[PDB]
Amino acid sequence: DRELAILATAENLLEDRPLADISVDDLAKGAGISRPTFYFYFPSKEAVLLTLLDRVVNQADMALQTLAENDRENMWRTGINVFFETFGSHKAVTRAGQAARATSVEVAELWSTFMQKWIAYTAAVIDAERDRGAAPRTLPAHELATALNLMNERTLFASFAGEQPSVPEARVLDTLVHIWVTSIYGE
Amino acid sequence: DRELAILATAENLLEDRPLADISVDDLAKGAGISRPTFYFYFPSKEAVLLTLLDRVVNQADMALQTLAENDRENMWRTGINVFFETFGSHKAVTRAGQAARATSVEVAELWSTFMQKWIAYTAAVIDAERDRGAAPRTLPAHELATALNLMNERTLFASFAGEQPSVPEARVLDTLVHIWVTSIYGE
Ligand SMILES: CCOC(=O)Cc1nc(-c2ccc(C(=O)NCCC(F)(F)F)cc2)cs1
Ligand SMILES: CCOC(=O)Cc1nc(-c2ccc(C(=O)NCCC(F)(F)F)cc2)cs1
Repeated sequence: DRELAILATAENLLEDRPLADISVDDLAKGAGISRPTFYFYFPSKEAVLLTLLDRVVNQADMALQTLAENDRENMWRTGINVFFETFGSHKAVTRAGQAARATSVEVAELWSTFMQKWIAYTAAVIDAERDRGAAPRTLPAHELATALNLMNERTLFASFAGEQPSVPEARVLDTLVHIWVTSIYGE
Repeated sequence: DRELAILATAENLLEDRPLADISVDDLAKGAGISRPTFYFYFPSKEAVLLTLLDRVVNQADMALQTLAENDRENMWRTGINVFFETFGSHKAVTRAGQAARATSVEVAELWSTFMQKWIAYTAAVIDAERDRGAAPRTLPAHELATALNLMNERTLFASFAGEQPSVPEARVLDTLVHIWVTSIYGE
């Protein structure tokens, strides 16, 4: 209600400046409520960022669940694309959420929990490919999955933030798919 | 002289706690000098971290230069190992240096400059392998190099910091070598 207005305001202002340059007053005004009324919905502007991150992460996670319930290069591209499209459609929340991992235990634990879930799912699919005889038994599945997932995190987020260096955003999906498919099917 | 004593003290204390919990007084005492005498060597404790990072980065860079001046899987392992051994022998400087990228323009620009140099060198070697007919013309060399270099940054540093998730430090070199060799030589 007013909660959604606070979240939308925060996402809107995060496109213009860091969380340190947004005050509870900024969020309050944007949602058409007083400052004390803000504190009824959220204990802090940091709790607003945590909720936004939690929604984007859960949106990615549900999209990956949807794929899982329904050629091999395209299978991997469709999974990587969940993360490219989801985080890529919420760049300001991605950037601020990643920056808050340094200062918020709750942001670090949220990120850590979902990365563990996505790595376990990556490993399970590599194992299924190995059991069906399509992928060779090279590295331990979970170790290969961990490095591929951490590559995606750093490479996607560097591209979205226009970092130097970074893969251009128009080339990053193809770049990651090549490295996943060659490292999973290669010996 | 006293400069080396300040640097050693800072590296020693960074193993115990973050830069925010080290004062110019801590560094001063460790080097056997007063606080005003500290300010003769360094403008700030942040300048001390920048100098430590600059030495570790230059040590990696010179070790890679040494390899470059002198089987293909082992060639790649020896290059990746420069970064594993160099940053892995200076874990506290690695952790604090990476954290300071968020708050120091000079740390961000140092990191960015050397990453660009290592990516350009990675691309040049992939191109040489393609020109000699050993590697296939798949992705653009510089884009493949960028993603592999960013994978190494995130995966090495997560392993060194014992992050959850992370590849165990005893498995990370083999993990990265597999992903480099399969993605560079694979189609
Ligand atoms: C039978 C269906 O199989 C598939 O759909 C293919 C599959 N893809 C994944 C997958 C998991 C994580 C990431 C990723 O990018 N992690 C990093 C996330 C982050 F946000 F950090 F970038 C990319 C892909 C698992 S299985
Ligand atoms: C003829 C000689 O060829 C060789 O020696 C093999 C070669 N290896 C590299 C190489 C460059 C960067 C990194 C790396 O890990 N970057 C990331 C650095 C960071 F610190 F971020 F981890 C790893 C390997 C270039 S060419």
